[PDB]
Amino acid sequence: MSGFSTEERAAPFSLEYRVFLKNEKGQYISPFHDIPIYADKDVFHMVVEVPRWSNAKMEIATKDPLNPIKQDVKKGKLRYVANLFPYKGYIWNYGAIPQTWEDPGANAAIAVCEIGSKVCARGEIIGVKVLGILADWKVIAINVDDPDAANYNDINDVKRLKPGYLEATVDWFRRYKVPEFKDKDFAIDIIKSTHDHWKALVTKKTNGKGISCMNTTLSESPFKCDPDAARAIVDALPPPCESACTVPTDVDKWFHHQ
Repeated sequence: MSGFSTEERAAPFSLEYRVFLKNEKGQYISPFHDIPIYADKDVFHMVVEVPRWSNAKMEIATKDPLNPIKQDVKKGKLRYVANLFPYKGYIWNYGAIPQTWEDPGANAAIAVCEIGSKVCARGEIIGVKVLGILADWKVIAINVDDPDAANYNDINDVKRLKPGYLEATVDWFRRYKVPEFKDKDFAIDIIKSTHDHWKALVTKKTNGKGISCMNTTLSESPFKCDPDAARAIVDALPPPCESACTVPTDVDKWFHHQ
């Protein structure tokens, strides 16, 4: 049902690896700017950057042309989040709501923790029902196609039907760099504000702070570029490669809290 797909260049977990998005006509688009914020009435789009229980720290490249998903790097080394006991990797499908900007502000699209049972793929586009927000801002949402989605309509339903998950969400974000929740309407207000900031970004009303705003579908954006011309950004990179690189065994360490 998603009218989107990915084009993966170079092997996963290499320095060259990039994940580009494509619309239903096979045109390369930016997941940051070209995917509409809404998938349908009361349903937001979510770009999945990291599947639940994975470790590779991948995210929309805010400064690169067409903003592909790529892995974070510090000091020439590819980055992976730690396993914080008792968790394995990211405890939720994690990603961003497109066409939002936390104007500096984290200088990126607003982040979403998506709590449903399906493990989504990197670069998968889904629809989510917003349930709340943790304060930078972490939206709490559920895949609208979850078999149980109708039971979740505000933040207290998470407490009711997924006990412990909110406390673990806070615990994870708290311990994360060591090597409270507002409700649906509040969350939607915050999201709509970040969408307005994004509008100012892509119409060049405000300084972009190095964000790459090139897009291929926004007719009212001066950054819109010709789709065929923009295909060269992807075609110039190494071709898709099926064999992923090995993850360093170091990544499997559990970190315990004293």
